[PDB]
Amino acid sequence: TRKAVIGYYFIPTNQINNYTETDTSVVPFPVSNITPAKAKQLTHINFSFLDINSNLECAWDPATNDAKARDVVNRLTALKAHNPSLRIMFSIGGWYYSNDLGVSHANYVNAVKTPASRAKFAQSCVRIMKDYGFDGVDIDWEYPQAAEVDGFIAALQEIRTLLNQQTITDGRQALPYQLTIAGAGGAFFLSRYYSKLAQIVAPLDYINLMTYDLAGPWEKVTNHQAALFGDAAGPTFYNALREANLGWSWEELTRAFPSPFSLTVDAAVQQHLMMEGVPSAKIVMGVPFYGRAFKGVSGGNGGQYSSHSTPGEDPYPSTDYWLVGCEECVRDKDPRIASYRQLEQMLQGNYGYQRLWNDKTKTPYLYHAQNGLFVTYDDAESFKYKAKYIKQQQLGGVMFWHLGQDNRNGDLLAALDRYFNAADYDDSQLDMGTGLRYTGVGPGNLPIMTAPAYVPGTTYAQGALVSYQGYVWQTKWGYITSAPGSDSAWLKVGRV
Amino acid sequence: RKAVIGYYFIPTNQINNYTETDTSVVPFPVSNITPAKAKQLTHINFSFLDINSNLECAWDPATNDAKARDVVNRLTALKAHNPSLRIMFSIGGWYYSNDLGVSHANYVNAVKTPASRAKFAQSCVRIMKDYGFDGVDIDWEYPQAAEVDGFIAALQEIRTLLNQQTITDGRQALPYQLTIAGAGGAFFLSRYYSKLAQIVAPLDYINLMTYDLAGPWEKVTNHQAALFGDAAGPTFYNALREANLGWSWEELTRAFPSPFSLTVDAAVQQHLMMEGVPSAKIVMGVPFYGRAFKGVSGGNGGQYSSHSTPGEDPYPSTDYWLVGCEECVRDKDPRIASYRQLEQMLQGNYGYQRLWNDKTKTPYLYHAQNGLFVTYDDAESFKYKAKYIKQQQLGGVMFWHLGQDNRNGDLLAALDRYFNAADYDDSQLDMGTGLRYTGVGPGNLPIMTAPAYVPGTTYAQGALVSYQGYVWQTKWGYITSAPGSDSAWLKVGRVA
Repeated sequence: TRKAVIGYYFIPTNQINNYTETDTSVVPFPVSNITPAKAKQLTHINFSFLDINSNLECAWDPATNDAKARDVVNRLTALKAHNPSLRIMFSIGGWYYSNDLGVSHANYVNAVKTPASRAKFAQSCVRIMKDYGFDGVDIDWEYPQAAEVDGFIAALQEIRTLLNQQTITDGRQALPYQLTIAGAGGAFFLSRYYSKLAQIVAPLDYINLMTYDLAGPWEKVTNHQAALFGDAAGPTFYNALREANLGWSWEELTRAFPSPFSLTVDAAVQQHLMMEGVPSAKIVMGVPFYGRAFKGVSGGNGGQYSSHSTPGEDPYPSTDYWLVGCEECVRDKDPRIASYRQLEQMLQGNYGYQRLWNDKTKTPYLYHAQNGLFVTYDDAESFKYKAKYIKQQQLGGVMFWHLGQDNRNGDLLAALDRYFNAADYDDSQLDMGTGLRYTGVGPGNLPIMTAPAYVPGTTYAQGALVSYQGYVWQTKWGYITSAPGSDSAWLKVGRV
Repeated sequence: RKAVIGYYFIPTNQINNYTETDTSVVPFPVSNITPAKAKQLTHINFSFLDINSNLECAWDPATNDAKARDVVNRLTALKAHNPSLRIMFSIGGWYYSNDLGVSHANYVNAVKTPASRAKFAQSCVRIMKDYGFDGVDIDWEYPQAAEVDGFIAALQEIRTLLNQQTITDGRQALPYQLTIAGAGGAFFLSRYYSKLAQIVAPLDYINLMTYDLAGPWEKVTNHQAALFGDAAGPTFYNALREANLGWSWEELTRAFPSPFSLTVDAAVQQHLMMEGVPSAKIVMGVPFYGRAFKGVSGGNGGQYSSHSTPGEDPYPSTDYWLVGCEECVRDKDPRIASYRQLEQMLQGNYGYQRLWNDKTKTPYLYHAQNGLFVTYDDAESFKYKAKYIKQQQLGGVMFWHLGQDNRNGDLLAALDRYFNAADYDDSQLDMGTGLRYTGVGPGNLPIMTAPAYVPGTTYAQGALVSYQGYVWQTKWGYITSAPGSDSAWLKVGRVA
């Protein structure tokens, strides 16, 4: 019942190998920066990232110094002394390793191919968990394609079976080992496995939606990267879910998936809740602790919805770290991404940025009038609306990328914990606004309705409603003599 | 040679009191089919037989068997004048087999199991041999999804038996044939559309009931058998988009434009869009009768007007209001009139005007004083339907029914002339600018040319590539998957 607050702790292999808690030049965010107060505000820390090797087993990256790796992980599990309920999970995958064109992509595909490969892979996940002292497994494959989905599902079920046996063997009933995955937060990648969402979520404790990065340099016009609700003035997109292999009829597809639609956090959450068998309590909303920056924008609407000239490649070519005042962008060699920590310092600098607010999307943005820069990010104010949304929709909690990007005081994490748990915070009157809501209707969110029982032998007119086998149905055309479900002439429109 | 299939319908009461010298008892005896007419037909479908509660093909129980044999003998005697003429028998029809029909349960149960199908199939061959028929036609209107696999298995079973009987009887020169009557409009066609290739495989022909596309059941008057669409007329919901095909939204939308014009061309093109349906097995049905409407406004010759015609089956006494229609009084229904009777009404001074619609290529009658509209076909509309049959390479024509032609047999003569006369030339007939059905599906994908797909490439929106036999187009951008592996690709053409 306590909402989950899942923070990623991302540490590159080079920083593990040279770990140190006293030189921010080498390790910007050491474990010691996670104080007892922050440890009590978290429910899960996702250590990232591990990978799947050529032997099709969960494994640390080959360049990892195992003695150092163990030392970092032990410092994380030590945090449990301050919060007995905290779980240190490990994440496998991430964009770099697992995307279609990623370095280890083939290992993900092959690991879940056969009954034999799956068993071996599942056992290796439990082995790494026990050997290093982790509390559970998170898999971040971005993302399995339609043909790989059945194998993925079978592999999750196998891991669930082994974790459940391990929880009993280890006497962990009070804090069972858990299994989660990161899921797409936008329709284009979600369409890959959408038709099997219920089977994917069944063995999980949570599915952590990556409801951010919804706007990037790969887009034609600038936009908010995590708009909660839509702005009619902003761009709209093709609803890729209408093309998923669902087997539904044209009317069913059209009412579930309006197109074009606004690519927002609310749309991703509602698309998951439209599927039958997907409980709201397992859905976790992801939020970013960073902003994305664009250059070459136009004046007019504060940099919003403007064409721009930002390079979209990985990586980026030394050309000016044009992000004014972002020192962090210089050591990371990319001015397109900045941590909230860096953003805060840029705002209260004398750099020339202005903080503006979009009251439909309920998100802030920075505009640099002089240099034509646009930055979309989230802060403690946008989090009020997202936390209220989580509570109203009865979602499982929130997840964020990533811990090292919060400011020194841990203000972003403290805000989320306050909105869910503080006795002196009350959002009963917070105005959620008039932004556009996703209005598709699917099997999972049909309205409850009342209708007279279907009577065999009866001829029905167009638009007639009847109740049959737990649902209310409506005729799509006239003179119908067939029963609901036996004919393509009936459309399921309600339940009960 | 194109098929010319005429139905000869004779009700049980006429068989029982059969006579060739009293039109008050039998309006159209077999003697009306002269050697000239017999040479113009390739098949006569005697109708109708039924399926009894023992799940065997049988004559209506009220039938006097001796009289039934005598009528069938008079029909088979015609083979004297035309050695290639086949006398088929038809099982079913609307009265016996519609969902609410008296014998519907027998059709459904006869196809349920291997045993009931073997018994039923055997009974069809037995009746065929015992009475001297040349083949079997089944007119079940219409099996519903669940029944379709059983119906397909029953057709395969009958086909094996006929093929064997052909050998047995040394009929290799005029083999026994199997046909069915199929729906000529999308509403009923949607019941079995997805399995159309399987249904047609065992048949010599599928005879489409491309008439009765307009009637008192509709709120606006319209042509019952328009060849092409008139943009000024009504449009309808395309029910095929609701068939259980399993196609994506884009595929359904491209194949099934909606609303669309309910025409003969639409029904034919809808069949040709499915893979595995050869044009040579498709037979176009035409009516030898007209449908009348009363209470029509005056705007456009009574076309596309509201009306006050009752749609119930048994009509209610009230004025046989179709002026000059004597047949209507005897048949107690003023809503349908044989061509023979329409011709007489046009020759009398009753006030009808014969008008022509150059988009639909069909005639219609309008009565200004009484506000009457009649939609029918004649020798002129048949020129366009015959040319369409030749252009589209269909198997031939079918018509309902022989007894409605005029005494000289002008409609049948016209059809024979358009397909076979050496002195008829339709090379210059203008097919008009009426609306053509333009859906694209699996069976009519165009040959297209495109660069081969290259793995490792990221494709932009709208890109075209050839891969595994087809040309595919991306539906959104940044595609890293291979065609056919996720939902981002749309099949748009075939590779040569």
